Amino acid sequence: TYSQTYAAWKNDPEGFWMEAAQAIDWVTPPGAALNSDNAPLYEWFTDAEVNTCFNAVDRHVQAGNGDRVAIIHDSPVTHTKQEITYAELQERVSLLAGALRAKGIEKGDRVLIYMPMVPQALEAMLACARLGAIHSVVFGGFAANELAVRIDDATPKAIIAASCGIEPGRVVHYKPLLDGAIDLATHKPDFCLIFQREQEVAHLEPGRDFDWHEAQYGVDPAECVPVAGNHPAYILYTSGTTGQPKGVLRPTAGHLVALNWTMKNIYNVDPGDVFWAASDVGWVVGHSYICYAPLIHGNTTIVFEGKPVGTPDAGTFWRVISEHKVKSFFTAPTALRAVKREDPNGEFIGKYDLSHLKTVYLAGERADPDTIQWTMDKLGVPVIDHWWQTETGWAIAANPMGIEHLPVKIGSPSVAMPGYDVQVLDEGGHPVAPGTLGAIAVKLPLAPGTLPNLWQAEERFVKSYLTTFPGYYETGDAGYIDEDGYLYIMARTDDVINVAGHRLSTGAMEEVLASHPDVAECAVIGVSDTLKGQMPLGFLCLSAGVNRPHDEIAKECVKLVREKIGPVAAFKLACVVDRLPKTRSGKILRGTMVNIADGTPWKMPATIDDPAILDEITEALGKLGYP
Ligand SMILES: CC(C)(COP(=O)(O)OP(=O)(O)OC[C@H]1O[C@@H](n2cnc3c(N)ncnc32)[C@H](O)[C@@H]1OP(=O)(O)O)[C@@H](O)C(=O)NCCC(=O)NCCS
Ligand SMILES: Nc1ncnc2c1ncn2[C@@H]1O[C@H](COP(=O)(O)O)[C@@H](O)[C@H]1O
Repeated sequence: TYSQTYAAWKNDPEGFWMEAAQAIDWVTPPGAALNSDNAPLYEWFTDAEVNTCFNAVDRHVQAGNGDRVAIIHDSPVTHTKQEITYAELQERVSLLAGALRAKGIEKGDRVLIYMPMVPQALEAMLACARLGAIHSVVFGGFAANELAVRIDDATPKAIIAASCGIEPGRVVHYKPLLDGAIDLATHKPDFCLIFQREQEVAHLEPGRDFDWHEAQYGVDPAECVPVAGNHPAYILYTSGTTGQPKGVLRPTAGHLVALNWTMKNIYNVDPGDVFWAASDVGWVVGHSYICYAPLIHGNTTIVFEGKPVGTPDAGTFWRVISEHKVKSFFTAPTALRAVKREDPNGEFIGKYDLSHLKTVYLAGERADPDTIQWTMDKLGVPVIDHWWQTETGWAIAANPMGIEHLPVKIGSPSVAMPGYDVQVLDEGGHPVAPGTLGAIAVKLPLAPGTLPNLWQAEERFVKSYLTTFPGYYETGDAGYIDEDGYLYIMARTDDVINVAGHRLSTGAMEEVLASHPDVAECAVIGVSDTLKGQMPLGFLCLSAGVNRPHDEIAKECVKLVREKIGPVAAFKLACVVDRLPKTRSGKILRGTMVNIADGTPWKMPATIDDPAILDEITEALGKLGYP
């Protein structure tokens, strides 16, 4: 039972994690789990030696499963289906690693990856892991400036990219965006590796850019390089301002142990089953559950290049699941809301044999009751909300379907996973009564596989995560826990919003808006949206002496966010106001504007400069349709 599992962890955490560590093939096995020598900066399995690519690929070939399918590429936007076995994947990754080594990549070097959803993206991640290089994958929906920030922070020796990708009605110009990002960056890579795609080919800068295939001619395959248990597996940037980059570090050994454990115990698949997360390699869901966890565990994983609707229609999810015999499906609530908007009766579902589909999982944003119940009703399988974040790399709260299918409380991601002692704390740092809203914190040490630190930013790591609640990790989410231990995730406690499942910094957006020549100051809030959960909304205050029309400035701002942050920011609603409501210390009362926009309750702020400002704000919101 799950109570037995969780109590077994509480009563003997070392024994629990050392046993889970037995599933990993070590070069040097760890002698213990927790390393508390640098508390409160805890680390796990630091004395191990291991290689991630060996456990995700080679080992399965050596076990006789070389002909098992490792990766299925299903790209409706290029009408392409490709299957790659574990033996084929071993050949591709070891030769690609050899090419990276021949051009100077060494253990510890960073390699940025800027690619759409193609199997070559996983091969690049795994090749870096094979060399002990440290990859950093950047979502292809980010703009050249955002890619430049990353280049500067991570100082990669190389960047791997594809020529293009396909979005509905638009080709994404990866290589031109990379070119502009490299020009913007102060740090310059030694070389780039460019995977050409026929939909829009790329220009190579001579001496810098090399063709993916040609660079592999005549190279020897590289071996799996042994790295320390606490060697970084990758750097994954999450929501932030250009001044305060948050490069989440993933430690190699805890990552292997924890992700492997989740595949049966949470996602209820056995080795050889087919698993599909409809996410992107640019996100942690794509790191953990497109690339690493299924391959570590010996599953088939699906790399899907398309959309829940429009590539070609709302049946695509069911066609993919049916055709490839998916057993567990992992997606985001926004994607299913799009499907049921187009196909409310689930007519596409009856067209396909879904008899292999056993469980659906949701994460990345609030899983609303309508979406849960529709999906349960139309698929007749359990639908499992579960909560986690870039920092943890795997579930904090879940329904542990491979251990015990617990009763689902619709609206809740269920219960704390082993390794997470989850508590709701008040302003004063004290646990509150069940059902009381507060900040969700996790008692240190955070579970194996979670971040030990931020890339070259230890001070920012301590401040943002370990300081508000000493002895705890501050998740950044607020919510409550009921009397049975079921979690409910409410809002972020910081500037972050979740748009269509995507974690975005509103502060990043304000910094961009604040650089428009005519804007004196601004505020970006996240308003409620039925389809996408939240949407960003901007308020603009012009400088003195601005005559220009208001909507024309608003357009240049919408366009500046798209150019500086990227299309993924989904920033379409900007408006112009005389002034912003502030407290005595000058803080902008963003929380009050949100409640006004959402038509939710609020109390007039107690230290607001001029209350009449909120009437002006209310008029600006009504012009945009809110509420
Ligand atoms: C919202 C949804 C219906 C897609 O529709 P959408 O119009 O693309 O909505 P988004 O907010 O994602 O897209 C915003 C913009 O970024 C672009 N975008 C999305 N993904 C992109 C990508 N991989 N590369 C480049 N641009 C991308 C879109 O084209 C869009 O551009 P537009 O303004 O010119 O139309 C939904 O399927 C979705 O995005 N789910 C989450 C995706 C995911 O990977 N989630 C992981 C969480 S578990
Ligand atoms: N199951 C969930 N329910 C509600 N919010 C979630 C859930 N999963 C993830 N999130 C939100 O998304 C954040 C993680 O984003 P990311 O780091 O990009 O994966 C969390 O901190 C939450 O704010």
